Amino acid sequence: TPLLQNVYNRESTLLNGNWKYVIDPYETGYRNHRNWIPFDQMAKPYYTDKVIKERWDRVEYNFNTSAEIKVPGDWNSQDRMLLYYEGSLWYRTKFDYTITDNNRLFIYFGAANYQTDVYVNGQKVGQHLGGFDPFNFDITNVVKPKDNSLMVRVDNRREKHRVPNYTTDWWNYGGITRDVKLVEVPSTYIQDYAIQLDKDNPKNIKGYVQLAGSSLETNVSINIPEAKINFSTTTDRTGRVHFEIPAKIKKWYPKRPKLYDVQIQAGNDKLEDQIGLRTIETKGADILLNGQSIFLRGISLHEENPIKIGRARSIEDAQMQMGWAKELNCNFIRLAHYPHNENMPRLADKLGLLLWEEIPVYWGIDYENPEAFAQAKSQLETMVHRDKNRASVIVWSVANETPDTESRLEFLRQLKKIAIDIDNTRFISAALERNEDVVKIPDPFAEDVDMLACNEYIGWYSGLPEKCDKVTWQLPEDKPFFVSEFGGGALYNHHGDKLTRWTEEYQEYLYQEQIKMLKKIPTLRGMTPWILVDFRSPRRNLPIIQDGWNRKGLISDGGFKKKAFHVLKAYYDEMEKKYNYQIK
Amino acid sequence: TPLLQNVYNRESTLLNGNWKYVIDPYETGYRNHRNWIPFDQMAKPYYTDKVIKERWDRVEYNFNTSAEIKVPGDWNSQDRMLLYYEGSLWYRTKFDYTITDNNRLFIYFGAANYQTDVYVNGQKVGQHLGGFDPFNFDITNVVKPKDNSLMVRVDNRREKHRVPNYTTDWWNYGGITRDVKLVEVPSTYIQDYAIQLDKDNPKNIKGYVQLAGSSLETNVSINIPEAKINFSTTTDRTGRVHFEIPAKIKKWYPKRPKLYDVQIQAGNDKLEDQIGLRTIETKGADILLNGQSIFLRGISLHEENPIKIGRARSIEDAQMQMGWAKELNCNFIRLAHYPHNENMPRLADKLGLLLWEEIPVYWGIDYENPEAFAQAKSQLETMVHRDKNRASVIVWSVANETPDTESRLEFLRQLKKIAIDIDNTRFISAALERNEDVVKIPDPFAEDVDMLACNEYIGWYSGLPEKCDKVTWQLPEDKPFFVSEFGGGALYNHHGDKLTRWTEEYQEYLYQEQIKMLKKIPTLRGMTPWILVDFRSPRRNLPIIQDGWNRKGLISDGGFKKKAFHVLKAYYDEMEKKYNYQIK
Ligand SMILES: O=C(O)[C@H]1O[C@@H](O)[C@H](O)[C@@H](O)[C@H]1O
Ligand SMILES: O=C(O)[C@H]1O[C@@H](O)[C@H](O)[C@@H](O)[C@H]1O
Ligand SMILES: [Cl-]
Ligand SMILES: [Cl-]
Repeated sequence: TPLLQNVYNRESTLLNGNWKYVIDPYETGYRNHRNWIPFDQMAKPYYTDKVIKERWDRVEYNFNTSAEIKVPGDWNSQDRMLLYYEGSLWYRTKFDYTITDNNRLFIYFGAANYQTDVYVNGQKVGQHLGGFDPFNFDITNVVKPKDNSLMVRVDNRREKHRVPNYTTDWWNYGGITRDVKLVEVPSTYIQDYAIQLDKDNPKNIKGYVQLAGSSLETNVSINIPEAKINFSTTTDRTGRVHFEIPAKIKKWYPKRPKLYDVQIQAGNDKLEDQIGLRTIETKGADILLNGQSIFLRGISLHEENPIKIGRARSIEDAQMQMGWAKELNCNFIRLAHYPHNENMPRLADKLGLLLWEEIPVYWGIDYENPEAFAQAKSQLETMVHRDKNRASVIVWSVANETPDTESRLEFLRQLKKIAIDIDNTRFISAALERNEDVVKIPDPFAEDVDMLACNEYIGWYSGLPEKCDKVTWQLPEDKPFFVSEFGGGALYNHHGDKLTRWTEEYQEYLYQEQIKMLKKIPTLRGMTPWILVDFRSPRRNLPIIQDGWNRKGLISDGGFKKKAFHVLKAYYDEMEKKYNYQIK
Repeated sequence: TPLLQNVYNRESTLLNGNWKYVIDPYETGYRNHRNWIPFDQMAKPYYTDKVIKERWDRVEYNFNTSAEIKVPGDWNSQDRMLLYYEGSLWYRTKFDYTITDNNRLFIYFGAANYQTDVYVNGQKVGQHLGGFDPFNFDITNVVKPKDNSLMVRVDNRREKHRVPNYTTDWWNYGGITRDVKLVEVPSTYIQDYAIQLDKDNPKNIKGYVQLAGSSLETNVSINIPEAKINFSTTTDRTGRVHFEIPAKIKKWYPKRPKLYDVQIQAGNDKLEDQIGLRTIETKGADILLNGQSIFLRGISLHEENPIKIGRARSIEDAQMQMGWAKELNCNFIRLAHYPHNENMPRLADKLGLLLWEEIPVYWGIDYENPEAFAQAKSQLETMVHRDKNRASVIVWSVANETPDTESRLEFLRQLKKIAIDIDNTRFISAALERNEDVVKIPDPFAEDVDMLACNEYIGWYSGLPEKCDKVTWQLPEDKPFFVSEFGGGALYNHHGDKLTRWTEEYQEYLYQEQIKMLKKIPTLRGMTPWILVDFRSPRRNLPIIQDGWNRKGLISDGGFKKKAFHVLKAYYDEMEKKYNYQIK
């Protein structure tokens, strides 16, 4: 079912709360135990949610008497038992709901990692693959006024074909990780819409409205009152209409993040949105936001709440993380290795932070495998579609650290085309790697990126920090350069000499030398050092230092600033001063 | 590396204790994170057991500072965090050993589930696939006098090609589940031997001795002093010699379990064994022990200590389980779906219990895959080799509840042949299923088995207990019949009506009706009901009743007898009087 645009501003019934759950490692409730075939495909299935009729009946499950779990949130941080659980878990709740007239009822999931199978009243309504991207199912025909069984199975088992697959550098947080809600919409409804400036013609707002449901030929209006902008017309059999409409509109900037109130209407459906308007482009080496030359003073960030040691999901998380970005004097954030919860780009639109958004194409994805390609494709489609009206987002990242194979090159070129054909307003990137005295990027996919993005750990994985000053970068003169990652591990309040690895002083030294090395590159235009805050990864098993944390944060797991924070902040204060500009 | 016979009686240095450990879900320590290839085949590898030399070096592990774990034991029962852990884990210890003269040093593992990779001083010494069968590696050339690093990786992740694979009805207990020890033997050592009554002429003892090492041509003696036997011979260049010694010998019977002290001696190597001498055979429908017709008053049993909720492993565990089998008036135990620890058959030798021993070819094994075959084969070979000198053991079981396909049938027939070529002296069987008024066993593999064993759950999975009496079994008049499983679930001290499922009264009633059904079958010569004591299974998810336990125990998880126990015992008291034999 296509993603409903801007469910963020529709009226919802949250299903959040305490649900029933069963841990099911051998998939006893999903699969025939003898032939491994899902029950879906042919009492026993846990999704029928039966109880006994008579005292001599046998049912080896009972959601009514099962343990409870909080929704939303990762299961891992909810019990020591679930910390390392990689596998399948049944969530069950009940709700009453009477649909008005001939409206449609959707269930909308902000995210759930990794495979989700959803059942209403013992009837399958949908499946989703991808751990971080939203999804919704029309459940209209399968509900009843009282006592609805809602069964959602989430499976986070690592599998060859999944994106990501066997290893990443972050914790496998399983379960329903973001809000779950019912959404009631008219028999015909606004399904999708793009309302952004034309990259070929910034005088015009260019986009479309896509209707869905019972009768798709109806009247559609887009109203931007404060701009005196109006468009209205008829839809045809397709429910789709394109428009190129001109806009005295005040443009969106970090320092001045103007959001226009927008009204989207079709038949009986009314929908309000907050949309900022701006152009992002390349002019040789320069990055131009609305014709003005900018520098991206950025930081990398995982979707994690380190005080909770679990998945971030809320507007409160979004405020705390962005308040830290602002103490660091950032105008930009590189978000995780996956789509974060929609509060991030929504709050970034309001506060004036530019964004980079990424799908988990990470390391050894099975590039030759149609199935893997299909999962990477639906995650990117879902991500670009969700956020294509967000002024804050200026980069879609398609891959991070991928092998230089023919298999791989075609995969990334195909993903580029999928992103471009939905949205052509933003930069297409991929976080790449270098090649070694002097540093080149011969990556053929570097021809295909609007902003040349590289990861590099010269002070940390390759040589000690004195190597940074010895190094000369060799780069195309006609394209912005961007460092999508550099940094170093340090345990907060572990102090010593600057050559003692894992001390704050070593990380401080590394950032100093790293900033001196990058300041020599004339085409440098931004960086998202790794990372703003320590985050969980099961690849980081040094006792006392790591204990399952990646320690490359500028901020500790407790929320305490390390010495390196002040090195980067001071450089960013300097870059703010240099690229300081006057708004029209 | 061939299994050392009768290490049970050889002098060993136990490596049991507290070991260092790291949980490693993404196999960070074992495989390259980019291409997934094991470091083994090409600092990073956890098995190099490195520490930093200077303070600027980087090593993202340190076993010296890592958390500690009890060896032996399953990991799941040692911490709530490990209960559902399915994956790889690193165990690490250190040891000093001076080998005397030109002797060899073996490390011996009673079991580790599922895949063990073993390293000494950063050198790979061996791999083992199979979760319940012992294995030993020659480490002579790789140890030093002091401060040896011993690194033991164990992975219990469920995989398609493994035996067992995706699901069973018992808990995936990972780790070093039995004693680990060092066994020093001379440069020429007794590797293997068989010593059993000649089935075809019980006046004689038949067998072979297999020597291994530097000089294979030497004197070999076998003394059985009490029996007046002082056999002596020489070996050829192969070290393998066959023999036919007359017997004066008091034969082994459950009611009189006579074991002989045996000394096997070759060059400087000397081994004591305790061996019982008996014949087991079939005459049409009759089971003949030393030519006396017997009945197998049995119970099924998993290798689990219910008080610990963890894996059974010790002589103390054996004493408890078999104490309970003796209270039930058993002369027979069906051991689980895997080889139990070697204390079971050795104590079964001492106390006079006969035993069925099994490999986990169980449900949907990948019967077309040669890898899966190889892994079933190596477990079968190991089991038969370990226990072929135990009088208690009379059945090798090759399968439990496997699908009637052509691949499975060839798979089981190959297994039977492999078993026969090592040991032809015991019954070959498998747990088969009925077909349904009248009950037949059309399984083509029924023709291949010395004892026809059927699992059936008529009063429980198929019908209510009243069905037992309505049903008529049609079986060969030719071959002894065996009920390898029947039973029902019941929560200890949950009481009510005999038609209230999960009560003790329902179980009592099912046992009464089931016993009345089987007493009618003239070819019936034994049964091992499912099961002696409640055991853990993640397939059993019924809150209040199950809570992760299979509840078909005749004994509760706390060790309390349910009513159904007193029914089987009274039936076994009857069968004891009806099959009364006088030993000559
Ligand atoms: O080395 C590092 O610290 C980082 O490199 C990145 O590519 C990866 O996304 C991170 O999660 C982390 O592994
Ligand atoms: O249904 C039952 O109780 C039993 O069936 C057996 O074949 C299986 O091996 C047992 O572990 C148990 O599941
Ligand atoms: Cl780190
Ligand atoms: Cl049960």
